[PDB]
Amino acid sequence: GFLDLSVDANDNRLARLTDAETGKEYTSIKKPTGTYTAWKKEFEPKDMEKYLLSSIRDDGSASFPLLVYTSDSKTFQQAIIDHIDRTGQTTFTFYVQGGVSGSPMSNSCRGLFMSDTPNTSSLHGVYNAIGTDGRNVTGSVVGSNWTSPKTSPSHKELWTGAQSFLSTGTTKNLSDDISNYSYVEVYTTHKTTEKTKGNDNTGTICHKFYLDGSGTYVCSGTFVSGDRTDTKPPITEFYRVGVSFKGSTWTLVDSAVQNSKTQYVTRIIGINMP
Amino acid sequence: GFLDLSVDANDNRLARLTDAETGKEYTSIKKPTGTYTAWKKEFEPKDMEKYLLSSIRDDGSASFPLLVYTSDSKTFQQAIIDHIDRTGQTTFTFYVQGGVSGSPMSNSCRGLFMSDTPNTSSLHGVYNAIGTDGRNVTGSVVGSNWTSPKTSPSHKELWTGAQSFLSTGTTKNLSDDISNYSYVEVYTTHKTTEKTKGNDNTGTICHKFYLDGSGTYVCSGTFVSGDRTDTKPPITEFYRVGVSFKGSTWTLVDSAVQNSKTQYVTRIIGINMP
Amino acid sequence: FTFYVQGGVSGSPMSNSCRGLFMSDTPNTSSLHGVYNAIGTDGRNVTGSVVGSNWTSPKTSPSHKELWTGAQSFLSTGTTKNLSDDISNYSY
Repeated sequence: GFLDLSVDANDNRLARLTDAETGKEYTSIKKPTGTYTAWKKEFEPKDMEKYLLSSIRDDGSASFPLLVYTSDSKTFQQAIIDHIDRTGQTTFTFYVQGGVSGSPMSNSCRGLFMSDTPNTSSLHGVYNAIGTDGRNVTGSVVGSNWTSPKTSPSHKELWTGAQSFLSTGTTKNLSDDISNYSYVEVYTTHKTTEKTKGNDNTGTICHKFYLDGSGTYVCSGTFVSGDRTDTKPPITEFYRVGVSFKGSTWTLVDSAVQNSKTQYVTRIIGINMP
Repeated sequence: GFLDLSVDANDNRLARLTDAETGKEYTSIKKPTGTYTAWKKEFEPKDMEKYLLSSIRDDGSASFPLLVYTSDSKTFQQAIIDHIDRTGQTTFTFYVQGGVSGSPMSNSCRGLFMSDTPNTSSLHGVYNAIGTDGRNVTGSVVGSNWTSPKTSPSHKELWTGAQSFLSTGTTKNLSDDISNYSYVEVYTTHKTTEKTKGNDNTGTICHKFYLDGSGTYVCSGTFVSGDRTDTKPPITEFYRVGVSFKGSTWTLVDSAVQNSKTQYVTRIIGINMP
Repeated sequence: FTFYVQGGVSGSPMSNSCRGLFMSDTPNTSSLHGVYNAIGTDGRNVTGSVVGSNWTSPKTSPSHKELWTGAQSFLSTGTTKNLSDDISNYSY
């Protein structure tokens, strides 16, 4: 390489060396009563890897710094500890293969681990992970004690309107296929037989079901209505609406009403509890 | 240090200075009709901090770029504004101490803030945060107006099968200890007394409870069944099942049924609403 | 990498405008494997995934707050009590 050397009357020194093969620069200094320092190389992308979310491959492609496989014979928690010990990275992305012990979820997942201090002997941090079905899981570590993973449920608004309980045999569309859901909420809006304090509106009431594959899901219940007096107790009534689901459609199958007022199905929400 | 100085016949200048203490290089230039520039230091990892999720400490360890403490006497919203004003970071990680005013949650938490433009006078952005219990919270800022924090609920499937209401005194396992949950969903699958439009299946119906510590949680209600005619209204019936929980187990305590057909408990889901 | 999506974009994580993080380990768009986490203008959370360039349906998370707790008797009719947040911040 080319060496540029400087030396003073007190034996302070500076050496800059540029490699004749690669064109990389290296620098070193010496004090009057000291040795030279080790050669400081010029800066390169790979010197940032401890602070990035991604590892830098030899082709300059970007990947996860942590990959955890069932062949490693390690838990997710020990893979995090080993990764923090090997790299000193505090915030980083990860992949975990399905079936890894202590994994955020049973399926394969990808996620982000976040912490402010790489102390594996008293680790403090959090993670957020997403599965091959789009499920969300979150969790934390506190003094190297690990909390149980918190799986989120999820939902979609499938249908909204006002379908009368008397409109039996009517079919309507859904915003998604019902087979994408394990649970459903059916919302019903009612007027009671008598008025209570001058109102007969009940609000809009949820019925939640597991999608067992039944030819009818049955919303049924009771109202108490009318104001209590010393001579008259409040009256009681019963109601039903039956509904069914098929692909991106739903049907009002049947109903029962014990008064002359119109009763409605008004919202349908698809639910997953993975 | 060592100064390498260059100066042309027109008074263009280049000064390269290397510090005799640290071995860091500094460069300055002057034009014929100008002054010297400020000293441009050599490149270092700290010069990237505006674009990273992590800060870089003096020992070269990673940490969060935002740490918020109750001693700071600031809201979380003001700590975000101060951080964006101090650093120009649009996407970054954070820690918030429990009891910080306007915090995503009451306990201590760790999270990610995301935005595309560091404009604190009309801030547009979002956050995701995780607590010391593993709870998840999300929120937004829109024209520097801040929305209320959205805490997500979480769940686990504790048991599934088909246990008859008549099987009173029977006990079964749960996939986790019930004391890990504040709420429970108990699912019941029923056949009605009469058929309606040729079906008596109700689907599988949710009963949701807060885990107040009761010795029985009482799933009870009604069905309407049969087909209406001008001479015969649909009939009515009542039902009950009582359940209890003890560590990693549950028991079918009692039941009532007003028809001869089998009624079942079929799912138990543990729920947290933190 | 991070992303912004405008409200009304086809196939968006949500109908409103949103901001989020996409995560993957290999840039193969002919067999793309990865996940996303997104947040809306109201603070809603949505997650989803891509697997062999097949796209999964977006999973919107619900949310809650404890507004009130105690033991108000059914006989205390006409009594008004406070909530920890405004009810207009909730749909259910």
